[PDB]
Amino acid sequence: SVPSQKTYQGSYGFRLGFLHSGTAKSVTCTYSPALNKLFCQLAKTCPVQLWVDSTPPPGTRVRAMAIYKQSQHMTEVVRRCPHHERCSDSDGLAPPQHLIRVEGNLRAEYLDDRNTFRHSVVVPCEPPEVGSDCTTIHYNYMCYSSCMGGMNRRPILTIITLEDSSGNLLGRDSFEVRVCACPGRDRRTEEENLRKK
Ligand SMILES: O=C(O)c1cc(I)c(-n2cc(F)c(F)c2)c(I)c1O
Ligand SMILES: [Zn+2]
Repeated sequence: SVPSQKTYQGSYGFRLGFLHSGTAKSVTCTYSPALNKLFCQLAKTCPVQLWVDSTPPPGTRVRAMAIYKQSQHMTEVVRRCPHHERCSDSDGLAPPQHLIRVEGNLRAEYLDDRNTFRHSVVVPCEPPEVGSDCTTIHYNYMCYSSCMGGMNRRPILTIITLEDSSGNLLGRDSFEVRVCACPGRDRRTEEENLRKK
């Protein structure tokens, strides 16, 4: 089984947005539009904006899930490596095996799928604060892309789904993720490789 990654705005015009954080050596999270790829440091805040054209019903939720990007690995569950799943860095809510956490939301729920064994984290949709035009979720990625015995240098993508109260699909978007020590340099490197190619 493999979750769909097809971009789908749906009835509410759902799509993601990312800040413009630049590529300085010191940056902890930065998004490349040209690569549709987020680069971030281990366990650091990753702001992801949610945008809609119209308001979804009460009880709508937003779920995040990681899959391997390469087809020959896509059936493998993305999980934390043998070291990080045992490092007792729990926040009291996320299971220690889950790669993706939501930061600072006590309503986050973590799912181990009973049939696929895949991990996901889902939060209730809330309207923007007064004066804002979108809602931001803060994610953390809890292993490096390079972690031996886990991602092991394989690229992943995060799939963000808008769901109704039963879990039915209302919208979908996605982005590649690299968790690395120097997101600014790696974004510059990969963007240059893309330009030369
Ligand atoms: O303008 C509004 O009234 C409005 C209401 C909602 I509920 C959301 N919303 C929150 C999410 F997590 C999500 F996926 C969509 C947004 I973004 C809005 O702009
Ligand atoms: Zn790890």
